[PDB]
Amino acid sequence: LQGIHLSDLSYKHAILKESQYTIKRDVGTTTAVTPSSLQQEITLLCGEILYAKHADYKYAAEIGIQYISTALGSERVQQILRNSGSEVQVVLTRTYSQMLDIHGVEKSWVEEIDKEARKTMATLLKESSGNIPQNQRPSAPDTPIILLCVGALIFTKLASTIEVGLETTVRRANRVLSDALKRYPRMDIPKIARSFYDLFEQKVYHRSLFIEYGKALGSSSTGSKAESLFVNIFMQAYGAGQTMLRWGVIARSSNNIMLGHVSVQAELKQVTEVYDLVREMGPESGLLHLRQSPKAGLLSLANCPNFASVVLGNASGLGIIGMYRGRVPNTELFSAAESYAKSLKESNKIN
Amino acid sequence: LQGIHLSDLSYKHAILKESQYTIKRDVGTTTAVTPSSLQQEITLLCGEILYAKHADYKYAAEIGIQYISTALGSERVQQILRNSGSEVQVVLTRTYSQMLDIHGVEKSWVEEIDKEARKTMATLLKESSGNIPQNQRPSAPDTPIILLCVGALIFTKLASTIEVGLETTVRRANRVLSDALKRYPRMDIPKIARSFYDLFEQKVYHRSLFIEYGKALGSSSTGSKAESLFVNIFMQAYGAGQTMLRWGVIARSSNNIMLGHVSVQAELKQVTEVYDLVREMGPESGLLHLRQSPKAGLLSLANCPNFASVVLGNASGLGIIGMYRGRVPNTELFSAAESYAKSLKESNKIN
RNA sequence: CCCCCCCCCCCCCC
Repeated sequence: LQGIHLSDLSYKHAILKESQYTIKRDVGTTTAVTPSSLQQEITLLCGEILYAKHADYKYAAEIGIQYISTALGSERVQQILRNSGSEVQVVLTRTYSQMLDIHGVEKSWVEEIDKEARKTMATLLKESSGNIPQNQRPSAPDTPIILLCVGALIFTKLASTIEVGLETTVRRANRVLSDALKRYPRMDIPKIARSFYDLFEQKVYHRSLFIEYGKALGSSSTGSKAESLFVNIFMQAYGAGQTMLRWGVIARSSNNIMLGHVSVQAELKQVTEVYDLVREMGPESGLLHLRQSPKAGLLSLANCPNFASVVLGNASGLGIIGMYRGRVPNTELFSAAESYAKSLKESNKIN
Repeated sequence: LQGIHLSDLSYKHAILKESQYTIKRDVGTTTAVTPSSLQQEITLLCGEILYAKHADYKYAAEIGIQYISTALGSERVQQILRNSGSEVQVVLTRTYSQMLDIHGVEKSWVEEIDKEARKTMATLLKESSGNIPQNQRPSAPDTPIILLCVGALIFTKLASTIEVGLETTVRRANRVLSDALKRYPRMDIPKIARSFYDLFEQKVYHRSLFIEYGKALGSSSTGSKAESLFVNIFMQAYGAGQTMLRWGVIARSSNNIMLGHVSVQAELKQVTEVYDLVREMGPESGLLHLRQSPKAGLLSLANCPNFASVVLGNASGLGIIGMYRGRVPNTELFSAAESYAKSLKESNKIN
């Protein structure tokens, strides 16, 4: 009885982490970066996307990534993409005639977005009294962070479906980015958000670049109010892909009686093993599903189904479940759990 | 159920703190400093803003920051700007025929301020009996500190709004700065406070410079009453942007019964996690919102709606809430906590 | 196989 122990999940994690062989992916592909000396240039484009109405927003995500490249530096971004498991060579961007030339992003798109911005600015200046503030202009230094805030909104909804991600991005951007939607009325959150989702699907090393930018920005001593907003949304993205662990600790806090069930008590050992694996991985365990790290799925609580049923029932009783489409394996446990959770929530008690 | 534990907030701070990459911003920008060799000159300017009635008070904040630069030194100020995450290139200050040519400050403005002060001095010397005391003249050595005191008053309200900040600055400066107002009858605290708010919003690295001056002044072995007043106000700004944590420890000190409610006791774990993160950051945690450090927002108690509602209710019962504009998520807890806090306040019990 | 919900922050007085 005492000596019959397995510790399967610790062995699996040790098997995965202890490889001395590294696999090279994206071996023949080249991405684009913009050197920090061109920050002031890419601050213009990142704004000329916002304050005008464009037919196409296809490469707006790449433009935000170019701003991230300028913020970190071309050499540091190359190192970030090389330490991210991708053998992607990096191409520098060139200013020509001034305008920008970015690898991959066609120059027709750049010249079109610039021309639309110029025409809109002329229309808004001629018909007005020549009075446009500093924060209503594409030159403003917080426009790239506004684009990256749309990107960070779509970043949180990366473990979800594209349609759900776009819906949530639009809803949360009409609130979070209310000031920007006052200063730049013509910015199209659906299309910019869909561009960011497309980028984060096609280029997975750019998830790592985005995460490094979030780290660097949060480590900064000072920042504008847009950078603080970006960091807040980025931290809202932290636990993405592992809401079941969060609702499990929530079920423990709620003291759900059906956690004492026979099946839940039978599965608590493997549950604690999953949580111990989370602790053993450490601070990077939250970014596993964001990075699309193959090591994720070691943190799934799927093989313990009755604990998951009880946890989803507790969440439903608390009303927290929302529209979470996760499967409920056993329905009886789920129903009893939500009954008790609602009964506890309704009653007001003092300890 | 002992192992069902996550510790998300510590992991988020670990990610933000453990960054191997440094951000780069304001790359192509420059700012002005004034060497200590010009302090005796900048003092004059910093006082010629105070005893005359000027049409434009646009750059008074820049003149206060110039005096700070004279105090710390040009090289130390450049280092301070560099370690604040901003790659602003310091531009030195020169003299011309003497007056100052400060970078980014129009010479027309400096000439206007000097001429207005000279005309006012001539008018108050010709009509009056010619008994101007040593403290009433512009070349007084505490005038730069008197201007920086208005700056420090508006500094304590950088987390608040502009209108609240200006109203509070004027209200508090009629009493905090009564002696300076007597010495300089015509000093416009509203316009100078507006100038300082504009500087703090536009140039965020000057928040770091202003904090470094506060530290270099508080660490001094001796000081005048003006510098002691400035340090008093600067320390009154310490917990800016985090009044919810202060009110939470107030509620715990008040032994509010609704802290023992079921939901409050449910959220107390992560509340204590936030306080542990506060202790982990240490002395510089208070200056996070003043600096607009993007790392601020890890200290938010918005993810504990019931604890926040109880804290706000306790504050409202004790009369501390004043006119606080935060949200009360759970109104029943807020009202119950307010009732208990009023009941405890009314009763006078001595042990 | 796995994932799937919601959610910027701040705001008083001295």
